[PDB]
Amino acid sequence: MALYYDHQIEAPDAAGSPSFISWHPVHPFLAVAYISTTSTGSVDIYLEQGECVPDTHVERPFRVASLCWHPTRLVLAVGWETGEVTVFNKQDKEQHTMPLTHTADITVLRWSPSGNCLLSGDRLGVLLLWRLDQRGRVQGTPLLKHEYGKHLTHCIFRLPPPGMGSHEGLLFFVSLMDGTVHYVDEKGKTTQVVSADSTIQMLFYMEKREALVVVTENLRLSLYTVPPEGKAEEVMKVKLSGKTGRRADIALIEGSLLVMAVGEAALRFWDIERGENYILSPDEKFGFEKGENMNCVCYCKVKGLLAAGTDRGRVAMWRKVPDFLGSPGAEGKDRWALQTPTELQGNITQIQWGSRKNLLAVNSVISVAILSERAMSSHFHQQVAAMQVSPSLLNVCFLSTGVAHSLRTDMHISGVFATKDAVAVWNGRQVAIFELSGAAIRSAGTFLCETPVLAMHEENVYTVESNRVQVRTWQGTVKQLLLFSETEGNPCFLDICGNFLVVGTDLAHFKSFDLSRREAKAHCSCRSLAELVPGVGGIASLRCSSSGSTISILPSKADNSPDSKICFYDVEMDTVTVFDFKTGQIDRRETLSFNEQETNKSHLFVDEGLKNYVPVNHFWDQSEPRLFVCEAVQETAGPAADVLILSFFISEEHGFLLHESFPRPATSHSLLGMEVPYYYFTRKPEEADREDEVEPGCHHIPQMVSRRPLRDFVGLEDCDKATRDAMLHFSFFVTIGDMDEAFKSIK
Repeated sequence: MALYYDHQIEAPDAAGSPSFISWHPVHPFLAVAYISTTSTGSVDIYLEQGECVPDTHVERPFRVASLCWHPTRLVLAVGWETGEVTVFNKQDKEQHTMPLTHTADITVLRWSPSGNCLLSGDRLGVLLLWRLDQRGRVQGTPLLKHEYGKHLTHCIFRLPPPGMGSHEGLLFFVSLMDGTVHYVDEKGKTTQVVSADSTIQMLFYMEKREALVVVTENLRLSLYTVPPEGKAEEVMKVKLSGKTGRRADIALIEGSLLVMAVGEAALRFWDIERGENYILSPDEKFGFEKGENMNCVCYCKVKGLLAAGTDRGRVAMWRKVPDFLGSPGAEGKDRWALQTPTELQGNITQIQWGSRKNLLAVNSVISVAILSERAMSSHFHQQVAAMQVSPSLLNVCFLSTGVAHSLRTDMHISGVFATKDAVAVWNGRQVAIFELSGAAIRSAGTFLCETPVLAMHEENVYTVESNRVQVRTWQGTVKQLLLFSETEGNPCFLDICGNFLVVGTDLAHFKSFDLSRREAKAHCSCRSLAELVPGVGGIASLRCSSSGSTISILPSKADNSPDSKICFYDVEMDTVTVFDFKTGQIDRRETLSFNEQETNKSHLFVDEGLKNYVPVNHFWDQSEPRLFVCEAVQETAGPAADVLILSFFISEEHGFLLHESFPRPATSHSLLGMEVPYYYFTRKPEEADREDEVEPGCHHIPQMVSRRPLRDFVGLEDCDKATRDAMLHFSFFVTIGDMDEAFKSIK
């Protein structure tokens, strides 16, 4: 589950209403154009945090008409209402005005795909192609000049086909306000390719089909094949559904499908390859208003996310459902899942995913926001769960009592940790700590600390800085320092189980500490996961047993994709045992010295159902140091569930014993933890309301945590600890065949 964090840009007090927005294609720079109350135009550049980039401010006595970033360099072209064009170079801090050659409003502005050339077009129909140097200066006269005598509406370059010559990529299409489209060849000759019945609303090129897509203001779609010689042929012509008389925003998805925002409380879809149409609408169950209208639309191909901006100042989003093995592939509307809204100030007018970081920029009549995606923070320990609900809101469940609490924060939460006594939150600049005081949660402390991750044990807080972990009080006072070398790398994982802390680093090292004393003491010395297990690219997650005797680690691959291996390091033996889901093998390997030490393997588990699964989360029982659990996902035999939960008993005498395997509950989005007798899971807010029929007048806190008893504890949810320990020792000794110690444990 993900949340979107609203970095409003730090607009100058002299900057008027925003007018257009544009991302750099590769770097996290957003250009924003403003119109003052004096009708003067300006352009500024901003960082992903909404901070203004120094010295990037540009102004004129007249409005900004267009923006275009260079495909690779930190160079921005700006077009103006007078017919000025200006190129700003951020890297050199230089502005270059192009030769005054247009005499009217710059309606078109576009860099060539090579970035060697810039195209510019005006309201009178003058088109110019310019060659530019590495600084953004004009190399003499235009390469092409043409005069259509009519208002230029849109331009797109034709990318060369994937293959030695120095081709600048000068093939392009241009459209006119009369509804015509012209191709232009590598020699600069212009040829008409389309004639539409009205003004062109949007234009696209489908590379796989060599085909030009045209949409008009009367919502008429058309598709044309265009061979290289510029002699177009019509493939399709269709009148799309929707309300005429508004400027519809339009996006093309994956070279197969069209999406439109037309101001109708729905996005309209048209699959160009199927000839099939459908709609998506915002749902009041997610908090949208009835008849709330969408004005703009954009798609991120890397994430599979569609976004749209509303007249009430909300961003709606839909996620593309994966093509899972063993389901008939979802068709039309069923390919999409609606997400919870992001709320912003004023009517939204434009949105864009344009930078390679896959950040979303949002432009309202009032202001611009950058939306950064973050995972919802969550934690479980000591029968307490904490779950994030918004950038500044938590749901805290004390599962030993069944009570749930709503906990609003004066910060945008970047992480959470919970205990039987308290909850800690942090934003990467400050930490706040809240204490349970009866039936209410109250602030116990708040302090400045740039910690990426945090953990807690009793009154002690564990916090991270460059190459160190700092033990602190709830008021932030440093009690103790735990140190790392630059070669061991910075801490970026913390886990606490029983009286033990385990710590993991960027650079894939780890350490562990005994907490049972007035000061923390090193329990495991430093180890490198890359020395232990070759081919590991990093740490994806790290946890320890309640005895501190075993550390479990999820490795990551060098591309940060998840690995079918899980590693268990034995602190007393100084060794790793590795289980690989893709083979079912259990390894053992040693680090009693840094040499190429001896290794072993065994064939002790044979469940062929696991071969397609990959581990994604893991936990240890807070009381039983032998008991471990993992959540594993099928990498896209009975019926294949998408996710399996596996529980293991781990011992020095018998290695790894599979205790239970089961499919994750269909209402559960992830494994949150385990504490005997229960597994714990995160429930969706979309499903909590479907089963709870209740009386009017209670503000019901949604039960965002679900629990399942362990197999052998079904019907034993409350059984007595001393007798239960003797029965566990008995059953263990009986399964081992050691009936004498079994009989002794029962005495």
